[PDB]
Order: sequence, then structure tokens, then C-alpha cells
Amino acid sequence: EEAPWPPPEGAFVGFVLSRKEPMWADLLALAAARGGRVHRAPEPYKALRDLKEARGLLAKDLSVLALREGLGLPPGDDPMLLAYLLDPSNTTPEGVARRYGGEWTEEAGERAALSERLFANLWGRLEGEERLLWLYREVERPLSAVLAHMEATGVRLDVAYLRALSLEVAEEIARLEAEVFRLAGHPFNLNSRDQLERVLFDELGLPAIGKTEKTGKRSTSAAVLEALREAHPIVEKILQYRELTKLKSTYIDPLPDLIHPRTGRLHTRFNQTATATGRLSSSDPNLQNIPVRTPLGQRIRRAFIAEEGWLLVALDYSQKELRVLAHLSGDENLIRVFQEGRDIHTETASWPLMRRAAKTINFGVLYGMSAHRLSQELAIPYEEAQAFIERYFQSFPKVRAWIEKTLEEGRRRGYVETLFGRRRYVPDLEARVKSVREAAERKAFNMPVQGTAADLMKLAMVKLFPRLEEMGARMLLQVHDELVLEAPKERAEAVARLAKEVMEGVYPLAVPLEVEVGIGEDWLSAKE
DNA sequence: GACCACGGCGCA
DNA sequence: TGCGCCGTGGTC
Ligand SMILES: Nc1ncnc2c1ncn2[C@H]1CC[C@@H](COP(=O)(O)OP(=O)(O)OP(=O)(O)O)O1
Ligand SMILES: [Mg+2]
Repeated sequence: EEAPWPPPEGAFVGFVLSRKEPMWADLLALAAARGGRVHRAPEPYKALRDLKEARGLLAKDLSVLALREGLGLPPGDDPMLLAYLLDPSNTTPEGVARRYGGEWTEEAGERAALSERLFANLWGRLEGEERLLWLYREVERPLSAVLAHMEATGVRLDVAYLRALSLEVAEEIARLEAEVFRLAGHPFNLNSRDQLERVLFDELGLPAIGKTEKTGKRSTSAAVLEALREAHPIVEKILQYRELTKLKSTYIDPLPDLIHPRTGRLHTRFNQTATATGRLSSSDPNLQNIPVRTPLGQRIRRAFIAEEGWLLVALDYSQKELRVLAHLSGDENLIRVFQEGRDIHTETASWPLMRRAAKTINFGVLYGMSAHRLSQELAIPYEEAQAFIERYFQSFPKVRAWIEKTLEEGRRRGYVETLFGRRRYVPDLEARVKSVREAAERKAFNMPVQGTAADLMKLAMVKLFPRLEEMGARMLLQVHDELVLEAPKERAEAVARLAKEVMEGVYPLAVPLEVEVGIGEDWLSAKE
């Protein structure tokens, strides 16, 4: 079985990395498998040149590493993408192998043979699933290539800016900590939620709103604290200390230490097989959760900058998931708001900012928000919130109808579907415990929405990418409903016009897709 | 050194 | 609703 390297063309590849992150990994071993043969390469890096496409489990990763090494080696078939389309709970090679007749090993050879067999079985199970087959060829498989090029490109970080910002923020943090300690009458580890809990609820006269989920301690979460705002001057200082040490410990300090030596840029991983709805995730580091909603957060966004001679182009679908819902439900009054190009969190507010009472709820229909989350996060009475939630479902009848429609059907089939037929199996829809059944219901009806928006965005990236190469531009990040591009300073405005139209027309619905676009020297300014 | 559970929170 | 990462407390 053991044939000499190189392997027959179009064989399944296995490979061992020294660590998960392709951009930081040493390629320990490389092998291939085809026609019941196993070809282990004598020297991994050398053998990498002999490939025309990575084909096998985790193809994108190997391709990202090749790309890092100058080799233009594109990802192709991946048994992982197939498994993920069958059941999005297939997020792992350990899980997938086990499930479809293999064993995820630490040997490149056994991994290559695992890639061959696994693909055989998985691809057979997709014979009969034409909509899932359409997604795999037209969206997923091509997408993996686009993602390999985003991961290899990276985004430029303003290191010295973050260094200086760390020093400023550390001083403020010290001031908040000293204030908190004076109000507490004694020092303690303010990072420790346990010690904090004793201080607030025991030593002080503070009431305890709620409990934590797994161990039932008195919660010191932000929600609980915002309620205790007026109850004591220490609370306010703790809210500020929380925000500052969150942003410092998670972004300001770690990010500068991840610049790659060769490239001088920051490289995330876009996980294509991670979420239950069809969305991408990002890790090592996560760049889909860089701060923005706060002033300190926005100072962190500025750190992300264009290469010298380039600009960033930030494109951003407006009310993406809402528009998807209008199309999925077929609700008249809702479509005739987007078609009239009318403000959504204002024209929905007309059925003062009795208008964020339109936004925070528009968001809270997708998630299945309860009258509570609404009132207690809207700073108004409880039944003032309930009235709002019923006034909304009066204006938009077919929404309620689509939600119930989707749940009934998901009970019978055991799964739900995006506009394109991406599935998520939801088993507890017939659980006999109300809280479990109803939790199942909320992820069941949210999935078609969220996952359809993700399908549209994925398809938009697959269509946009080739147009960018032609124009000398590059795609840097995706944040669920936003894209960040990088273009030569001279063609920025042409690229912005173009990317915008590609995204708006990705797949026409019963409602228009409006995209906002900004250009700037940094991520903050590129969003107008 | 690695890893785990938890509470907590950054973003969409 | 969907993620990934932080420090703390803790095990191995
Ligand atoms: N506070 C929140 N809670 C839950 N989901 C949220 C959220 N904020 C955003 N999302 C999710 C849901 C959709 C998306 C929200 O993006 P935009 O904040 O930009 O809201 P948009 O609909 O575009 O209206 P615009 O604000 O521009 O007036 O991320
Ligand atoms: Mg927006």
C-alpha cells in the first residue's frame, strides 16, 4: 500500500501541524492517499510544491500555510464541508471520522487515508440532496478558497498606538480600583466575581437581583449592576472598571503580540465548520468581536489600519436579518417599509425615541425576546414592554405566522431550513419540559433567518472575491453582515462602488438589500 | 505547562 | 439567537 512520493494527481491529503493555527504552524508531516495507496512525503515542505490543490480534511488550513510559503495552492473538496452540510453539529474531525467510519489520528498518512474513505461515504449520503449539493459546490467549496486568502493576507495593526493606549488605560484602571477600594473600605481582587459578590451583597446592603446558571451564586453581571446603579456609588465605578479591564485584557494587550514576523500583520482564522446556523466564526484571535459600541472600544478600532498607500473599504448590510425575515415570512406591512426605502427603526417606531423601542425589539424578535428582557433592558415597566411586543405583532401578522409555521414543520421533520436548504436538526422541539422545548423553539425559528443571511453573505463573498483580484484589491475580514476590504488608494472609490453593488444584488429578494459603504485609513473611519 | 468550568462580555 | 476569549478558581 505504501507507494513512493509523489502521489497520483487528485489524491487525498493528510498532514500534521505543530499547532492549530496554519499561519503559526510548522508542517510536521505530509502524506496522500489514492487508489488504496498511501504516499508519505520524505520532506513535508519540499513535497508541498508537488501539489496542485489541497484536497481532504481541513483543506483550507493546509492551503493557508502553503499560501504563507509563497505557493498558490487552493483548497478543494473537504469531507468536513460535506459533513457540515448534512448536520451542522459536525464541527470536528474527531466527531466526523467517528461518525462516518474512521479514526482521527496524529499521523499524516492515516489522516490521508481517513480523508479518502470519509469523502466516499459522505458524498454518497449527499447523492439525493440537490439543494445541499448546490450549497457545497456554489457556496461552501469556493468560499474556502476565499477564506484561505483572507487568512493569509491578514490585517495591519497599529502596534505602537496600542502600546501607548495600554499605558493610559492602565492608569485609569488604577484610579477606578482605588476608588472602589475606598468605598469597600478594604482592598480585594476586583477581577474575582466571587470576592466582588461578598463585598456587594454581604458587606454592603445591596440586594441581589439574580443567580448564576450553573452554581447559583448571586450574579454581579452587567444587567444586575445597571439595576444597582443608584443603590450605591461603588456600582458605577465597577461598571467602568469592568469595561476597561475587559477591553485591555482581551484586545489592547494581546493583539500587539500576535503580529506575524514575515508579514507584519495580524492573522485570524475563519472557521467554516463551527456554527449551528451556517455562520462563520473567527479565532486565534477572534476579529469578529473587536470593540465598537463604546468610546474606548472605538479607540481600539482605530488600531486596525490600511497598508501604506491603501485604504480600507468597509461594507455593511443594513438591517440584514430583518430584511431576510420580510422575505421569509412574506409579511406585507413589513416589505412595504423596506420597499418604500423607509427608515426601519423609525418607521417601525410609528405603529422622541419611541424608536429604540422599535430597534431593540426588532432585534428581539429574531431571538424570541420575552416581555422581560424588553422592559428590563428598555428601562420601563414590565407590561409597558408586553404591550409593545403585541403592538409589533399586530402590525406584522405573517411574522407570527411564519414562526409558528416553521416550528410545526420542524417538529415533523426534526429540522429547519434556510432559504437555500441549509439544515439544522432541532430535537427538543417535542421535549416534555416547557423551558427546554421553548428554548429549542427559539433556536429553531431563529436559524432560518440567521442562516439565510449567512448564506447570502457567503455567496456575496464568493462573487465579490474574483472581481477584487482583477482590481488589485483584497478582502480582509467578514463580520457576519459586514466586509472589510483593502484597496489601492487610487481605486478605493471604484472598488467601493463595485463591492457595494455586488453585495446588494447577491440574490434579489422580495425586498431590497441596502449596503452602507465607507472608506478610510482605519477601521473606525471607514464606517463613516 | 495544559486544561476545565464558570461567569462574564466583546461582536453580529 | 449565534459565536470565542478573558481571569479566577481549580485539577493534573
Ligand atoms: N444590542 C444588540 N443585541 C442583539 N443583537 C444585536 C445588537 N446589536 C446588533 N445586533 C445584531 C442584529 C443585527 C445586527 C445589528 O446591526 P446594527 O447594530 O448596525 O443595527 P441595524 O439593524 O443595522 O440598524 P442601525 O443600527 O444601523 O440603525 O447585529
Ligand atoms: Mg447596520
